[PDB]
Amino acid sequence: MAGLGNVTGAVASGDSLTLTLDNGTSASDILELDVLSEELLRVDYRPSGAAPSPSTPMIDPDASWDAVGATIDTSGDPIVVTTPRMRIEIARTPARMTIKKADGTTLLWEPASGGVFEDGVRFQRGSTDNIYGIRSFNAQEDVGGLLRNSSDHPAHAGQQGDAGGPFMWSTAGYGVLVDSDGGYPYTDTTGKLEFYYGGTPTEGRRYTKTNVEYYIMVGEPKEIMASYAQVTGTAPMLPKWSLGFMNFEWGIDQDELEAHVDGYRARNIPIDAFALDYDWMDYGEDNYGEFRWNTDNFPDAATTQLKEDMEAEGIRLIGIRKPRIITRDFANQRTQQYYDADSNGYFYPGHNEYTDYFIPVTVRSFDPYQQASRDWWWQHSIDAFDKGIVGWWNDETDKVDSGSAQYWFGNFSTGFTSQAMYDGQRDYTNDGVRVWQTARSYYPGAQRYATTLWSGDI
Amino acid sequence: MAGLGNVTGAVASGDSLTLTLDNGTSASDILELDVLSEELLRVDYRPSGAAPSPSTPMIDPDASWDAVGATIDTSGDPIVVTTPRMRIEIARTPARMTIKKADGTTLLWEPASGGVFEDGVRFQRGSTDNIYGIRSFNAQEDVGGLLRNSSDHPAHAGQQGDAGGPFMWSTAGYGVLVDSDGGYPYTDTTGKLEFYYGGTPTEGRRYTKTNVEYYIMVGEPKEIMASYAQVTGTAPMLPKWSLGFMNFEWGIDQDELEAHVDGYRARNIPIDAFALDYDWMDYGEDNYGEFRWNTDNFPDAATTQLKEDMEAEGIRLIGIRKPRIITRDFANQRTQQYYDADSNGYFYPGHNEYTDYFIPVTVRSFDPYQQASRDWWWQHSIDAFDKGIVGWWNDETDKVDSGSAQYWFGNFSTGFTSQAMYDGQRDYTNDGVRVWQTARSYYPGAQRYATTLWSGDIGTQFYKGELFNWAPGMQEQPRIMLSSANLGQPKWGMDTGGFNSLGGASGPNPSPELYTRWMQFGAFTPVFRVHGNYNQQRQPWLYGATAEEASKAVMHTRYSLLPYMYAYEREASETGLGLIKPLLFDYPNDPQAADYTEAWMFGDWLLVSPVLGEAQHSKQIYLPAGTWIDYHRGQTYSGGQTIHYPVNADTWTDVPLFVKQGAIIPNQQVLDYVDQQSVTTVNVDIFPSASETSFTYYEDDGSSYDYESGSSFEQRLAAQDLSSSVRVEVGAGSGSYTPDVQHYVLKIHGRAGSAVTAGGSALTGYGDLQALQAASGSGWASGRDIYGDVTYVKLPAASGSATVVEVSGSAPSAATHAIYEVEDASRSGATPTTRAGINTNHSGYSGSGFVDKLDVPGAAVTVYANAPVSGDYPVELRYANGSGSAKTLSVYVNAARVQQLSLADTGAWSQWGTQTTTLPLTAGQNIITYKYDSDAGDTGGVNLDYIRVPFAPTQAEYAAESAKLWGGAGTSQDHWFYKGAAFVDNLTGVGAEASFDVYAPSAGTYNLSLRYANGTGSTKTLSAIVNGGAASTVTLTSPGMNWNLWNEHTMTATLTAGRNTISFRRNSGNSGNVNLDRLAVSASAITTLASERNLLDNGDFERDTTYNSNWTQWQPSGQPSAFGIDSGNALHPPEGPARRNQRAYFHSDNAYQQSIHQVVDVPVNNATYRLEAKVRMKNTTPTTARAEVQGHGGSPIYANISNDGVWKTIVIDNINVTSGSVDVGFYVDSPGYTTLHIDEVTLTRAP
Ligand SMILES: [Ca+2]
Ligand SMILES: [Ca+2]
Ligand SMILES: [Ca+2]
Ligand SMILES: [Mg+2]
Ligand SMILES: [Mg+2]
Ligand SMILES: [Mg+2]
Ligand SMILES: [Mg+2]
Ligand SMILES: [Mg+2]
Ligand SMILES: [Mg+2]
Ligand SMILES: [Mg+2]
Ligand SMILES: [Mg+2]
Ligand SMILES: [Mg+2]
Ligand SMILES: [Mg+2]
Ligand SMILES: [Mg+2]
Ligand SMILES: [Mg+2]
Ligand SMILES: [Mg+2]
Ligand code: NI
Ligand code: NI
Repeated sequence: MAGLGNVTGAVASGDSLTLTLDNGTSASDILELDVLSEELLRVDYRPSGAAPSPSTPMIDPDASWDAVGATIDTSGDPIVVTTPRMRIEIARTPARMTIKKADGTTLLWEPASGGVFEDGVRFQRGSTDNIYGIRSFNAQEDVGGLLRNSSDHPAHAGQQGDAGGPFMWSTAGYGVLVDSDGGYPYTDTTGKLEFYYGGTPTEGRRYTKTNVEYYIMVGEPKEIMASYAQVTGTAPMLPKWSLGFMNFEWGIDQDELEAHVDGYRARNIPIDAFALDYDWMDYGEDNYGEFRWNTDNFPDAATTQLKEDMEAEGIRLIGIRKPRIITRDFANQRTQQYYDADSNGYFYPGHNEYTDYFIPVTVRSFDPYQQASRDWWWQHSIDAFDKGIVGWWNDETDKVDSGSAQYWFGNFSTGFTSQAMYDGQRDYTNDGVRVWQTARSYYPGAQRYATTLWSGDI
Repeated sequence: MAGLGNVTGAVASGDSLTLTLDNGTSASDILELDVLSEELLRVDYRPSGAAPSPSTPMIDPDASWDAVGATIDTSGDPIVVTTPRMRIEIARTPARMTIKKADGTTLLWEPASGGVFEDGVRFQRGSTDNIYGIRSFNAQEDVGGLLRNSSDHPAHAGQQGDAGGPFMWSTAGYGVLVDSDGGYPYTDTTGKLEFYYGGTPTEGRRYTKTNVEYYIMVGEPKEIMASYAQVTGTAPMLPKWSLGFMNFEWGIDQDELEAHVDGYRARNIPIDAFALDYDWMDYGEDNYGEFRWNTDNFPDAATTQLKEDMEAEGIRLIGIRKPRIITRDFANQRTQQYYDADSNGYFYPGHNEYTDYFIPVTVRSFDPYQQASRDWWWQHSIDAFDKGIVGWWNDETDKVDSGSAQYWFGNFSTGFTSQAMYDGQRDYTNDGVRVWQTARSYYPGAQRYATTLWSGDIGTQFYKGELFNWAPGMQEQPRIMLSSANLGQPKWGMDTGGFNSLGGASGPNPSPELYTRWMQFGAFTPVFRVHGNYNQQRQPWLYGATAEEASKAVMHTRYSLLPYMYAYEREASETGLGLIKPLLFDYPNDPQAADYTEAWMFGDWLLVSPVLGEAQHSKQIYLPAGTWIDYHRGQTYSGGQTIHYPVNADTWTDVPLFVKQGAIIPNQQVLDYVDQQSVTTVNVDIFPSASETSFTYYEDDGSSYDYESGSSFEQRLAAQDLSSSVRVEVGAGSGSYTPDVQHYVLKIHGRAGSAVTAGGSALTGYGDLQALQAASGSGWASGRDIYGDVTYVKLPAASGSATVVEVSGSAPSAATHAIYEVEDASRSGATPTTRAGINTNHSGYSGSGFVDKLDVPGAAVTVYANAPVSGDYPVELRYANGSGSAKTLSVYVNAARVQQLSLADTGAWSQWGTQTTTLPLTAGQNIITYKYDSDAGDTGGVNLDYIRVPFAPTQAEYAAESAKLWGGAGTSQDHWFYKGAAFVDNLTGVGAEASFDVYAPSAGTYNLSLRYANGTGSTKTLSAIVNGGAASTVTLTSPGMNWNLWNEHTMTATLTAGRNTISFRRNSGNSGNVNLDRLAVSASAITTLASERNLLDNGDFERDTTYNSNWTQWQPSGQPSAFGIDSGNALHPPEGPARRNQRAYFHSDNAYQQSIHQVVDVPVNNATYRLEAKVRMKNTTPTTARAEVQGHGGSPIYANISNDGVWKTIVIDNINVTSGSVDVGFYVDSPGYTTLHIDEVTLTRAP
């Protein structure tokens, strides 16, 4: 894609420079440069001078900087912007930016083939520079290093511990940050440093930008990171207790919590917090159960008592939250939280309701191949039979499929499961009550034990 | 591949033909043909005439046929078998069968290239014949047709509605059925009709067949199907009601069932049955709930009433069954059905426990992007916040993964979810309560709303692929952390211990080793947390005493650093930079920092490199430019190099941690939690460099956003090492918050001054740190610590003006011991109110007090004491005992019970005595605990004032396995009687070497003793090279052909002050081929080390169980062994070892006898020995359970093991050996379900 055309106008004003570029039409492109600090430049490319789109939530909406008093020299070619820490040259014909340290060392530049354009930014830099940022690695991926010297991974929040963003920087002394909702950073060892908006990414895109808003940082890594935090925001201070040890736990009630806290305190093992999983809340219930303390697990959470007794033992409580609501309770009724969310439009766009599980049970497959096993299986079924179960719906005699658990039953499993009930029932009733069963697999011989076949979860 | 050979014999008999086939050998192949009916032939091929295997359950075991009266003509070629319906021809040379209709029409034949063979059957037939059978289609598959003319799908039962089998037939008039457990039918349109047993199928194979049994059917489709049913069985008649309509239903109770039936009957819509899903049974409950009627859903199923009433309405009931049992009740206890199934072996082979769910819920994602939605979300959160949820664990803000639901949240979802709680909480509390949150993704901007990042559902393993490949482990985590820091999110944490295992939540916890190393690592990361899977536990005491004590120790280090760490929390609010950073932040131009992740910076002044390797004996640590000081061991290293760093794999006590030149490190007394009390003295450890460095100390309320409007306190601390002095500036206080800190105690390392000034005034000098601390007003003192010379300076904090302190001169301390006042140490006990205490109510004590309340079982005090090298340290304990008689306490070092101390009466509670005991300390931090261990026979009941630890050992030790190995030398556990965690072997090629880093207090001649094995039967040699000097020959005799014998080679060496290298190497003239274990070093004659008293091999069961030991075992003939060795981490909750990683166990579900024994020759005969062990026993009380000592010259000695469920120490003292040997052992006689654990077994010379 083509780079910018020639500079037809250059208006300096304080720490800002507004360039007008020829595109062959009556609506010229505008490139706005703003020197935010001595080592931070904001660039805004507006194709055909259109008004800029709103910035994404990457940008700190309250950000402000002191005046810099940069020198802007439009008198010749290139146009030159200077601070005590950096020198920016914009060549006039065509418009191309070169970023230098104040001492003249070239850091990065827009190549003759083209730099900024309507879908992103394109720089060239030293081919041996070490690049960082862009992406991290999630809990389901191969885990690489810190270097990003040959990267085409997209910029995204990701999942399962991942982190990412349109932020690419170098120990060679520069950083680039593009305001964007996802997109496609690209680097290679010929020295390319690029970023493309591209098509709608996997995660979706809810903030579209017609303009291209980006930031160039100059300095050592700590200076680059500080400038990043100026643009996107610093972190508020967390409570001091959050520097302590925390025990997160799923499967826990008030008595167990109290015993855990006593175990730590008795041993003089420091600890400041417990985090509670589903256990803390009435997840699955009506009337905002997923926001409400579970007083079956935590009786003293009926009032402020649990909070205060734990605080008196130096323990703060953290609770798990899921960004979703229960739309049908355990009794299959629509919930109050559903009606409120649906009438106000509070559901995530494109996300429909779905069935999910949350209460685990631990199980293990039995072996119907053994006569003794079959005898035991029948013997424990007699009471249910006497009280009305006269047909045996034998489900899942074929294959387990649960997370990492992917166990096959052997070819005679249906026949033998069927045999357990057939032999047992015939013995028990003295051949007086016909056997009926169904299974969802068949292998030759299984028919001897009075079983039908059904076609599974169609 | 080859077919049958020539017929050499044919024996007709009724409807049976038996053919003998040439195969070149004396054991000829046999082919039996049996005419079962006029249109059904059985063929049994038996390679080499071996007996046939049992038929699979395919075949009807009771099948019977009437006599056929077939004509079998063996007089010619081919041999001919005929019935009215078929004609079977077998050609003689080679044996090939052709099947024809009686009228002569050819149906199928075995081709020349081969028919039947050892692994299946191969036929040829008309290429245009239509083939059927073999397979059907499941509910997850593309659904084809009926034709099987080009089929290579296996024969299997399959899943989800599939059907299949080794049955292939044609409408051209024939069928083939093979008896087989799975297999591979093959057809193609050249006319092939084949079946191969093949390798083990996906579904397994439990019936293996050496013979090939198959059936040939002739006729129209209905005759073929009838013949199939003769062989495999007909179907019994189902109840007539089963021809009716049936309503299956999930989500149903008795009232709803009755309504359904009424609905059908009112409308005259016929129906015969209802089938009930989970609803009918107590699935999930103990006592066979999955076989029991659920009387909450179906009250009238308490009796036969429901059955009878439904029968009266014409309804039969069907119930869902799953071929599995619930192994855990809803209180996480084992179920009765589990015990019955486990003890009888009723589980499916290869199927382990797993996680199921059966109660679904319906959910839908919320949109945090809308202001009104966020307002709503917060409003409904207020009540939980008021009742104690003060931190928000915002899970799954990234992606949904549930069945057909695979939805993504957008990049700003974590930021917006966080904003909801942040804006809401700040508004509701009027900026009065700081927000804390965590999420498992990050995108730029999210940090504005007060959220950390955690690394998701990581694996419980050392690294990706150690145990499983689908999640990373511990070693990957530093790369994730530092990648997050590179994106501007330094507030990062992980699930220390791991979340995921093979088998889900029922899968194993971390091993004690993994848990310990992970805790050490996590303590030097920003957000320090443990987090297991459902119903898993991550409390440190569950992983054994090493994990408990090592975890506790590092946690104390972290909490001591609260004032250091908290300044980085503030720094993140001004620049975004946080508590950790990769080395490349400080060293942007160093190529060796560019991708470095095995170490990182913790604040500005500490470089940490946790031990992350399993069984790791040493580390290669890159130190970048500067001068670095070992935080725990005290030595200095110049920067710009990779150092070899020895670690003690036996203790797990090392966390490699290095102080950066210029460090200024505020620290404080250890609290149980951050605001437990006001801290009025802050220590500031200063390691001055030639250039000025500084650290701005910071306090605020810890709690509100008042800091944003100036309500905080700071003071800039700065230091510089000058030509002949050190200068420290404590700047004027700044800000409006009144801090708790009243005094700083500056600990200025590297100089013990003769004068300390401030503002034209020399400060008052005091005798020691204790006297300085007790003084009000300013002062100084000097001393020695692990780093060397130190000057202490006590000054007021929060003055309105700057103080400049100058330390000049050099007057080093003559102190020989570090003193640890136990009232400043860690006090513990069995419960929060039975911990050891502090008191001042008897006179004569040192420091501010002494420790009392060591008189309830389990009360203890623990001192963390640094040593520069491993070795023997005589440690002095000051105590008072006014009880009137001797009292006992256990002394533990690095979680091992070293001795029971007998502390004599001192005359009164205000009169003090000392007891000195030689302790085996390891280089770096040591955990020294004095404890009332009632379970080891201690009495307790003394008061303790302090301990004194010498700066230098009486003699030092260096492990060979932790030395720098080169040229092929490696570590090993494959011989017996080594010391520590391993030994060094493979000193085989020229250049092979072990190089030790040995420290000396002064230049001079030292004694060395090298422990080595030489089982070659002749003398061998190495060279010794001291500080790169001239090689000297080390001549190493052999005691014989036994690599389980170790000897000492004694020698001397000239050493310089500080670090020396001593290498043992095969130079070209040397023979090599010895094993090295340990180098001992002393200025005096070397005696037995305190770490090497144990005479048993693998007494702690710590050896990798791949390798054997001097332990033997016994059980009764015919009984399976009840004995094993493992970590106890597979259990929920874990039942760990007494120390380190492993413990022996005896266990069986059924009645059993079991013993283990070890025999050792003692070094000194006609002398007294002592056996000690840790034992824990639970569940069923056994008839007998005891330790045994025998073969020593006297009659057997027994010590019984009680059934208490807790670790106890068993002791057999006064073993008077006159045989030269002792046999030590453990024996159990149980009726079933006695579980005994055994650990830490020692046999030692008794004083
Ligand atoms: Ca004391
Ligand atoms: Ca060793
Ligand atoms: Ca052990
Ligand atoms: Mg400005
Ligand atoms: Mg566009
Ligand atoms: Mg729990
Ligand atoms: Mg309590
Ligand atoms: Mg409730
Ligand atoms: Mg017959
Ligand atoms: Mg055809
Ligand atoms: Mg075979
Ligand atoms: Mg229903
Ligand atoms: Mg009725
Ligand atoms: Mg019940
Ligand atoms: Mg008392
Ligand atoms: Mg030991
Ligand atoms: Ni990613
Ligand atoms: Ni199939």
